[PDB]
Amino acid sequence: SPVVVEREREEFVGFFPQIVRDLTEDGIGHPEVGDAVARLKEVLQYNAPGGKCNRGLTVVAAYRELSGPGQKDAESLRCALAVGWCIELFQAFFLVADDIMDQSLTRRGQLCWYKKEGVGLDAINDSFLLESSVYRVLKKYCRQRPYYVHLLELFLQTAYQTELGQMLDLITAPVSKVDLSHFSEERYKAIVKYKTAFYSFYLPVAAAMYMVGIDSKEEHENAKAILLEMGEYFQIQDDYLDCFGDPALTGKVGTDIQDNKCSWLVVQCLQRVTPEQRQLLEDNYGRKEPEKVAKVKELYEAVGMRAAFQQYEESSYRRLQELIEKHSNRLPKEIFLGLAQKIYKRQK
Amino acid sequence: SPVVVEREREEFVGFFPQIVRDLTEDGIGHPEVGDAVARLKEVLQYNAPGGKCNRGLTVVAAYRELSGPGQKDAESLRCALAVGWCIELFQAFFLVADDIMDQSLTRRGQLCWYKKEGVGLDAINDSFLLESSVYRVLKKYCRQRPYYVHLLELFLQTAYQTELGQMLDLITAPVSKVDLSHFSEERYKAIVKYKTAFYSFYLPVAAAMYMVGIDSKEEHENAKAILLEMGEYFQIQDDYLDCFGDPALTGKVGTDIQDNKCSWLVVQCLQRVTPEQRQLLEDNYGRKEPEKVAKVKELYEAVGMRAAFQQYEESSYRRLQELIEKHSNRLPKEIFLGLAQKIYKRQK
Repeated sequence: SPVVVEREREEFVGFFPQIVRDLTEDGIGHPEVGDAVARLKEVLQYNAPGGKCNRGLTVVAAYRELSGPGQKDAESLRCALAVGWCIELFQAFFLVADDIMDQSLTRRGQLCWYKKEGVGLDAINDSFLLESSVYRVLKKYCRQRPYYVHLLELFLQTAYQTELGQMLDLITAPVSKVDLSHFSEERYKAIVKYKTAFYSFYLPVAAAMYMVGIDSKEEHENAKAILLEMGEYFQIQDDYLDCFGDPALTGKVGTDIQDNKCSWLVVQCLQRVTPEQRQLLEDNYGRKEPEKVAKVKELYEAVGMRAAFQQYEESSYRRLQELIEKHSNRLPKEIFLGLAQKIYKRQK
Repeated sequence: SPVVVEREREEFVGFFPQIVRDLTEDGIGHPEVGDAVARLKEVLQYNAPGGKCNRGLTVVAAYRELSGPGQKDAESLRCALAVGWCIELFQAFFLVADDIMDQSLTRRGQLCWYKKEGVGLDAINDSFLLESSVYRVLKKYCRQRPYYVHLLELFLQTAYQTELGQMLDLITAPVSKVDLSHFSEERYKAIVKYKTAFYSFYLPVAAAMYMVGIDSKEEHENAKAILLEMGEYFQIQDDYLDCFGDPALTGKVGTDIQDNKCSWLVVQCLQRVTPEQRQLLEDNYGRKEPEKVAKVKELYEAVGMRAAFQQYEESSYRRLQELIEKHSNRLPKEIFLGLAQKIYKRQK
């Protein structure tokens, strides 16, 4: 219920002051490295607390739906919350580094960190530091737990997978020639998977699983079978709802074609296009100019993307049902249903 | 003997082709992320193999001097070598990121990675990737070892400590006003410790210790008692031997005052200087111009740094002997003697 959902969110949110105290409390005042950590508190507070928390909040909902009454105590719930904030700091480090190699300007409604005065290129070393924080929170809360080295391995691994997709991106979509010869089905897909699906959907629940003992390669692979899918439908949606939706929205609210973004639509346009339009596309798609931009959107609409999306998301929420009823044998199906509910509802 | 020493080095060196095969062999050809890893091989080969290897080679010498005859087999020696290459990749990741936030040009006699064409700002994400490699080599060689989670914790920790000193640096020494009000004794010291001593001296042997079972907080703290010291004398030396030594040398061979580098000498000059010289120092020290540079070196020599260094390194190799005979009770003293030998021999 909203009563419950809302309640859970506020519980997580109000924990961040605690986390900050965990990462810095003692660094501060240390007669050698005190100022360094003194500044860390600021990096922490400036970049970490921000989104809906939907990622870290998934851990909490998952362990809740998975633990038996013998493991729903204060000391165990707080580790649920703390490992939830670890996903959030997992995102904050990638984001900070992301912006810099993008020369971005705004994030979470504020000015990117590196763009801040005094900062700039130091932001790289603070990207390293937030990441160093994912593991110090794990160690504070779970070092004396049978599941520890599992979480440790999960994080250092998903961090490797997102880093891989992050580089598939930095390659595929380069300003230079911009190139539309690369924006293809399997490469777009391959980017959504590593760069996003992994740490966004599998990682959260996967950490809930390891916490209630479930470490079987089979059940974990049954988790990848469907989270890696909602991770797809989520990105497609958060790409379609970009130009083609406005009436109530949030996130990277605005639009971005100024950046040569290998999005769904693009791959879909090139997919079903004529030589003239193809040339038009590789001529108007890729720059901040009211002119060329809207001509790209005219073409997408001229081609038939409003249809392409529907028949897809119309089949997506179906495949998912068949991927659940076929993969949620041990794991409580309610976990995915509840997750899907926050996702499967597009805007035209 | 040179016969032995030399032999050990070649054994380590010739292992890198193996390591590369460990990190990429399978990534290559994978129909989703193949090109990403295909490029990883290049980041690996371009930035990792380079120095004397003196860091990773310390692991090997240490485990050799510490293991009993029951643990000197192929399968155990190769983990010595592999964990040695993990220190090397620990350095390569910090270096790549270092250069970028310094806008450096040359490293290891070649052009910094980011300066390479096509590269540039992608270099950040490749700094993340080399680091992701320190943990995938640990997992390949030590995942089924009682010492594993100890090494894992050691690395994620020293990585946090160097990152802390790295930021003390980026603060203390800023171009802006350059500032000589910061270049002080305890802040210089505090930078050598975290930014360098830790992963350069303690980290290597510390990993040799965990491998032969020695995990006692007391013996480890007796290791920090003296490695953190040679880590000091090493940096002081590699700061003195900069302007004041040439007749046979290696490393950051050249000189660098063009960069406002919080080096030993500077702190030492400001230490014993007159108002005029102080102003001169904060006027001539900090830019690439044959003029001002040599006037800074004239002042250092005018003040008396050639003396300041001697009486120090003259007391250094003494304190060390007293820090050994007082801290090498369980641990074989020969380990530090052998290390000191590659260090304690300055050039005037």
